[PDB]
Amino acid sequence: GMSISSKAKEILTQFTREVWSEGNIEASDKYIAPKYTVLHDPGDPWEGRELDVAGYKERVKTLRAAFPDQCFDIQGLFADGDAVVMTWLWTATHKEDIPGFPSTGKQIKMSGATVYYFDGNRLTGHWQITDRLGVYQQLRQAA
Repeated sequence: GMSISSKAKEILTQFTREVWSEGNIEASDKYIAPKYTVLHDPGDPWEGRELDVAGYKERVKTLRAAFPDQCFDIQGLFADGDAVVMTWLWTATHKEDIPGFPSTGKQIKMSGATVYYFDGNRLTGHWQITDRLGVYQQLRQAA
């Protein structure tokens, strides 16, 4: 593939904003490559899978539905070669019922790091770690 363009960081920033923070699922069409691989993403149902844009959008829909007002707050962008690593904080209201923890309305906070791989301006996959234990713990204190 092509590796990054000069605008990789700006692209991730907009993509994260539009798709992930604002839930503009269809904006994925502007950012996702024809093949997108969830290279690593602990507990992600799509981990290890190669998705097409449609499949990618379905995953966004599932993840967004869990915390519909979720917002990613990019902390750092670290570009190297065909990748840009994004570190981020995340906030969402616990307002949807999830397994064992019904909607409490409290703020859930998480942080994560995501290596995004590029083919030009398009994302080909991610390698991600998030503070799921932190969320798990916060949900325990909520209920």
